[PDB]
Amino acid sequence: PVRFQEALKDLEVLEGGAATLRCVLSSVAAPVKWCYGNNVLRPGDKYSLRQEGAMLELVVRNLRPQDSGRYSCSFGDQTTSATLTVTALP
Repeated sequence: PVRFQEALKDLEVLEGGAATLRCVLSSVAAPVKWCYGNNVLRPGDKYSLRQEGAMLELVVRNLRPQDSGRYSCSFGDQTTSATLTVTALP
């Protein structure tokens, strides 16, 4: 049964950049679901959902302070979660 072998990590990123949230599955499986709080994310201009084998990646583009908070990744019954902190640009 597929598990998150490597959990999501808490990150701190500057405003305006791109945040890359990464985790790893115990085998190559799909599809995974990404969430911000309890909201399931849709691939679009804001979020890019990427997969490279067992490596999973969420790109949060055009980072604003409102994009900060808890993100999660889920597959079947398994979940992993971390927080994104956004730091204001000088």
